[PDB]
Amino acid sequence: SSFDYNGEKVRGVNLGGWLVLEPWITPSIFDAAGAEAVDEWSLTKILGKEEAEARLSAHWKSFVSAGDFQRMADAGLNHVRIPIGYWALGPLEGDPYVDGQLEYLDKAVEWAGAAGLKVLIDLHGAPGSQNGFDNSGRRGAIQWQQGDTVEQTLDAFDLLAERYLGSDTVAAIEAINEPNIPGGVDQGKLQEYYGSVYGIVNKYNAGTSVVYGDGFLPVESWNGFKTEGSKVVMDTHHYHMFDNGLIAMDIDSHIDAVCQFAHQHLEASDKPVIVGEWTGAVTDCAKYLNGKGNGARYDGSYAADKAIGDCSSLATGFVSKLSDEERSDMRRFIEAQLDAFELKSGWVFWTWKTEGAPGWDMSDLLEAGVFPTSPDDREFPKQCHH
Ligand SMILES: OC[C@H]1O[C@@H](O[C@H]2[C@H](O)[C@@H](O)[C@H](O)O[C@@H]2CO)[C@H](O)[C@@H](O)[C@@H]1O
Ligand SMILES: OC[C@H]1O[C@@H](O)[C@H](O)[C@@H](O)[C@@H]1O
Ligand SMILES: OC[C@H]1O[C@@H](O)[C@H](O)[C@@H](O)[C@@H]1O
Ligand code: NA
Repeated sequence: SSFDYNGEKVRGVNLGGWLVLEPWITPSIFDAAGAEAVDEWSLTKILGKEEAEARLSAHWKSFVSAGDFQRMADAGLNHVRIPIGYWALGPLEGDPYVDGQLEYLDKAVEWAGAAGLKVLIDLHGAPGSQNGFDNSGRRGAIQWQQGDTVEQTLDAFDLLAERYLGSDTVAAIEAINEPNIPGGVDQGKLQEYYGSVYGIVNKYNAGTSVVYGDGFLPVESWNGFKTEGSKVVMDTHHYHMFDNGLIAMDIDSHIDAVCQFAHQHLEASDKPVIVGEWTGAVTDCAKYLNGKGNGARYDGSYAADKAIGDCSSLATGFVSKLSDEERSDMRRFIEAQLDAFELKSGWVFWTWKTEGAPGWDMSDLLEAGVFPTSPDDREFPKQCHH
């Protein structure tokens, strides 16, 4: 009942890199700490607790203001998805992580409310790492579900729910970002964690929707699990640069793949489905996207046999430096995604703000006239239909 996921379209952005730092979103912060600083875990460990609190709190305070939220509303959005790590609820004994993020999430909920936006809180990192990505807090291993990690996840989730779910601004809360089933996360144990998260949400505020990631399975494979109308929302992430088939496509083929995704997957789900992450980029050229120290599929330097093209132009900077045809093709890709993802329950762009990652930065694309500001703001014919 906070938001009608069944009947109204989500139009959102992510605050990636804010309360869970990521090297590609703020490379300057990781590069200032040297070559071993490759994720939030290693960054805080290298700085130590005092200096980590100093540097990360300067970022938490400067990266987001009420003005960000006002600009999001002025762009036609109704949602903001906010990643937070388990360590924001108190680092475990021995973790290098610092806390303090809750003070800033508290401001976001107030600022979102003032701007007329809903907040979707996203538990983006779990003890042991649910995916092995740097964006979980610690790259290189999937240890979530070993030891007491799941109980520790539920302890953190419970504190987070207590603090926030009583606000009607917090319309929805996500169990865990990108639990990596193909990477070894056990689906049966994930479903048990999902059931416990639902129980937590309904202890405090039945009006708040529960959001479940598809775990990289087809989102329609979750049919028959917690099917409850507006109450339970699936979150699928749609990207064209992490797959060696999609990354080889031309712009027309990219647009075809987006419509095919909406028809085969979004329209096949028995629940509301948000595309809770997607972007304007069609390459993996952004500096450190595959991890600090790692290259790109697109130029043959990461997980690849051959270069498709060169990453010099798309690694860094802002879209004003590209050609008119490059900006035009990026907008065609974005409009196709807006229209395809609104066939089902809507969308949440990744991400609001970067240090310059062409096609990834909504605040950049909006100002450049690349990102549409309403469903009627279209420069190209509608590319996907019912
Ligand atoms: O999209 C699934 C795919 O991801 C690979 O990890 C990515 C991760 O998804 C991305 O979010 C992060 O920024 O970079 C890494 C490396 O590209 C993963 O290694 C694959 O096994 C998986 O198929
Ligand atoms: O690496 C690109 C993006 O991929 C998504 O799968 C993750 O949830 C983000 O945290 C990340 O920034
Ligand atoms: O690499 C991740 C991608 O792989 C494809 O199988 C899916 O269609 C996308 O939705 C997903 O983002
Ligand atoms: Na709520």
